[PDB]
Amino acid sequence: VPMHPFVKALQEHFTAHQNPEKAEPMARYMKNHFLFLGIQTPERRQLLKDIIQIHTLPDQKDFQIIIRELWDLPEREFQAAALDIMQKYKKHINETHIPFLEELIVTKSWWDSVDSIVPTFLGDIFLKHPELISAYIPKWIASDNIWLQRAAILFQLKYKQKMDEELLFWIIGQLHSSKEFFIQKAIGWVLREYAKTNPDVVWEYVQNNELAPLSKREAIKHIKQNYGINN
DNA sequence: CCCGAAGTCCG
DNA sequence: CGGACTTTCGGG
Ligand SMILES: Cc1cnc(N)c2[nH]cnc12
Repeated sequence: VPMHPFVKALQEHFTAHQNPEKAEPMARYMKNHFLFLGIQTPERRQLLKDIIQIHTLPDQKDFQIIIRELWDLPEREFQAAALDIMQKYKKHINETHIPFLEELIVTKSWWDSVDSIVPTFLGDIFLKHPELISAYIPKWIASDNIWLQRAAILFQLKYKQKMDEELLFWIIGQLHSSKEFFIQKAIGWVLREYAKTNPDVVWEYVQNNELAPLSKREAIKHIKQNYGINN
């Protein structure tokens, strides 16, 4: 069974505009975990738009198939394009897609893909179906996979006043001893971001609970101005 | 335009 | 460690 014609077309069109000179520093930026064609986002989005204009967006029955096929291609631009395409099918994504999204998180994993899946797609799903959080978050925290652990931390990133504070701090407490940069930094990020909504609670949390130095520093990057730095 | 959100380099 | 500074992306 051949690849979907939409994916074959995208592959051909992206490859025709590859830039090996840019691809080298792009690959180094991602610590050489991926091959790159060398196409940056504004052009990549236009090339995708070209293929949609010519071929039309594939029927929804093929949505997951298209995403997986792009996920399996070597160059990182194809996963970036897959995420652009998933945004176009956004109105069709629901709680039944959580395992599909899990699998994307733990394949071809790095911060660029995981941070584009978690606070947006998963965040939206768990906002609508909070009763399902406990069907996934404990497993993710207990996982060997740091990207699932990061997912547990960041799915609430954009919740603002809908933040479940008790949940947030419980998750952070479970992971606060991790020596993994991407976990320490995610804790810092979600605290920094939530501090834009409720700075008092974040300040109290970081002053009174154990965190990695990186996590605490990133959490209070802005709000330390509001409280001051004691002698 | 602006600002806020990985990377290298250097005490 | 944490500050100084980098490019790229998203959004106001
Ligand atoms: C994630 C992130 C944070 N700060 C910056 N200055 C960045 N530049 C590119 N990505 C960045």
